[PDB]
Amino acid sequence: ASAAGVRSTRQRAAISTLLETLDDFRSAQELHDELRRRGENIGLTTVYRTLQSMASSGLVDTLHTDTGESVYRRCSEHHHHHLVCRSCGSTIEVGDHEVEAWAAEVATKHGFSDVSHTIEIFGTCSDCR
Amino acid sequence: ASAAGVRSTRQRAAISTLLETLDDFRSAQELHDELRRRGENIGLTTVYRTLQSMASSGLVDTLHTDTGESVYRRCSEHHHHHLVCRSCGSTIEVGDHEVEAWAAEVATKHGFSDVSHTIEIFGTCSDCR
Ligand SMILES: [Zn+2]
Ligand SMILES: [Zn+2]
Ligand SMILES: [Zn+2]
Ligand SMILES: [Zn+2]
Ligand SMILES: [Zn+2]
Ligand SMILES: [Zn+2]
Repeated sequence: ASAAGVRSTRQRAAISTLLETLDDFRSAQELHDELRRRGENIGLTTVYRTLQSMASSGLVDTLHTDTGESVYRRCSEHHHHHLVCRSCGSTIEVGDHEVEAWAAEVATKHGFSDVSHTIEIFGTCSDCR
Repeated sequence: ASAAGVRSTRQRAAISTLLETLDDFRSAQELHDELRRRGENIGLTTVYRTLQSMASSGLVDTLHTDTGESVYRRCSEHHHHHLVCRSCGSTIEVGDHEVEAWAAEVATKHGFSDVSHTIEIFGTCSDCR
């Protein structure tokens, strides 16, 4: 409620804030540890759960490292597109020099000004089977 | 009205029907001529106007040949994507072997089943400036 529900949203805001400052993918462990170093007192279970909400509402992007651990980043600022899981919303960052190249030339081919494009991929994720 | 508005929709239906049977891009002239050969009595102005409505509501796709003439086809049945004019809705067919290739591998890369994708391009057309 007021001791709990206001302290809850205050935790999330602290997680959100740490992300805005990080430029690279980080595990939930690494993110918990840096919050701790920064004076926060936020349990690892709460961190993992928050990053999951973020990773499936499209605020953070995710990857699975050769370990098995999920890593996270606030959406990347440099132009890219996303792969998304239909079932849980898990968002993965995707791109390509030579796809983005195709999309540009084909517009100026037919003589179009003010070009823009949307590329989206979807599927049922590994976890979701 | 009943002599006019019912005969009007009857004309469009005859144009729509000819398209369902043609597999290749054809000018408004060529399409008028074949309607005529098929027993219809539909003026060239009405044909040109119908194909324009179709070309910008997304029923036919369009191209501009080295002459300057617009050519038209009912949407192609083989998998492709579209370029579209923001201003008039002019729909042009676009595709690529090596774009479609990228989209598939990147999904089965991260271990996704039941893959699908949407690619859309947009811009202000040559006619529209
Ligand atoms: Zn992203
Ligand atoms: Zn792009
Ligand atoms: Zn999933
Ligand atoms: Zn088409
Ligand atoms: Zn495709
Ligand atoms: Zn236009």
